[PDB]
Amino acid sequence: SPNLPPGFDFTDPAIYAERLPVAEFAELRSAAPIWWNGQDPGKGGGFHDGGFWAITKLNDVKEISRHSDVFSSYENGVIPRFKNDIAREDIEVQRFVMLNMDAPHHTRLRKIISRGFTPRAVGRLHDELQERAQKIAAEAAAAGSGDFVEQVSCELPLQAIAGLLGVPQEDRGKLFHWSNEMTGNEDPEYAHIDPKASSAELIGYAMKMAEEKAKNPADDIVTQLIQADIDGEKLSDDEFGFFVVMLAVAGNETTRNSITQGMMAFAEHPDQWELYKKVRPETAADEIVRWATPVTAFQRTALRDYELSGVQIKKGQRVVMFYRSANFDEEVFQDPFTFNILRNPNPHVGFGGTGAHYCIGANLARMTINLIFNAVADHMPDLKPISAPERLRSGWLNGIKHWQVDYTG
Ligand code: HEM
Ligand SMILES: NC(=O)c1cc2cc(-c3ccncc3)ccc2n1CCN1CCNCC1
Ligand SMILES: [Cl-]
Ligand SMILES: [Cl-]
Ligand SMILES: [Cl-]
Repeated sequence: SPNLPPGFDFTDPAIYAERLPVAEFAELRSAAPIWWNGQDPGKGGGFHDGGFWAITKLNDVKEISRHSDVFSSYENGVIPRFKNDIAREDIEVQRFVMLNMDAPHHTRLRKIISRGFTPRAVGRLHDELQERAQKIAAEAAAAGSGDFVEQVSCELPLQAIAGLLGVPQEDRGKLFHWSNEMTGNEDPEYAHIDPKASSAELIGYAMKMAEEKAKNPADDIVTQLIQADIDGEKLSDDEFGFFVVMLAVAGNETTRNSITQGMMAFAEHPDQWELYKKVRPETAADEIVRWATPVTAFQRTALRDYELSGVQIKKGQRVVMFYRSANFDEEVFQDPFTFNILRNPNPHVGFGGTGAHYCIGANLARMTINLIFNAVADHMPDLKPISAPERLRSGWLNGIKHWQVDYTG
């Protein structure tokens, strides 16, 4: 038995509203790397199966991720915590995004979606996102101080999605609003926000975009997705709507929280910040993602009995891959608790473990991170925090809602 308080639940949103449970994860890696996380009736975050297996070692996370034939994303979705009284149908509706599908449905969709994340398509966004990163930093600097999350972290990830999809500038304001309103629904600051209605408006806008491109096909990603190839595979209008919802959801808070927590790490380690401003190493992005681990945990469901590192996982049981624990696995990383922007190799699982569902936007995220921190170094090299950050109440997402900083220093 690990040295934990009785009834500790690693998906408890009340934990992450206050802290990352780093020491509790380290105790599991030390005394029980695969530990049954029991859950009382009605306190399962929408799941009523009694609990889950906490997966805390990077090797075990990687094994689950590559064995998608056994560990299903579709059965219960990949998000391990919602509001306790969520209806089952609201969990299953997530199966319309490819993140919560299994093969062969997932395989078909990913093949089509791959057209949109080719090195070409992502690389073609570099110039506009650099210009936007410089403009964001310059505006924050001119403001002198403010909420780093809103003034520096929030916009560039949304502009990457907008620039990727070819969204007209006049529409990006409401698009960003809908994308942000699907967020942090478990936090009291956003308790009055309806993520269902926001998704419907995203789907409506996306489907109209697909209808415009059906009559006006140009050379852009959206056309390539809604244009049938030789084998006739393509995104239907509604599937494109679900793809945009996925991007607006997947490519938003995660990159944002990487930027905020990366700057928090720089503030806590000024020697690393001084090093970054001089050298600007591209390895910084991956260490920032390891340190930030924006997705604390995703889950899978065992479709058959499976033995994982001497532990018998039974059919139907959930496994929760705690990336936050794996990214600080003492047996994998040299000095895991050291923030080292020059860390290489850096085999973190912040983008998930290698497998069918590995983050398709990983290189877009790295580019966004590298560009915004170059802009921060260019325009506010002496920025200093004003007060402590406010964390997001979530059982699986690692979010910073607000962080007051002084750009002038
Ligand atoms: C630092 C930023 C990001 C982090 C930490 C992150 C993390 C993740 C994780 C953990 C997964 C699941 C891996 C698995 O289940 O094995 C994933 C998948 C995915 N990500 Fe990201 N992500 C980030 C940025 C982005 C961006 C910028 C985009 C798109 C613009 C994106 C789009 C997706 C999609 C579509 C999937 C589903 C892939 C599939 O199911 O086949 N992500 N991401
Ligand atoms: N801020 C949220 O809550 C939320 C954030 C988020 C991020 C991803 C993701 C990130 C990176 N790579 C792949 C996926 C997936 C789901 C995410 N979500 C769930 C929100 N979603 C709202 C409506 N109800 C169901 C849950
Ligand atoms: Cl194996
Ligand atoms: Cl928001
Ligand atoms: Cl990996």
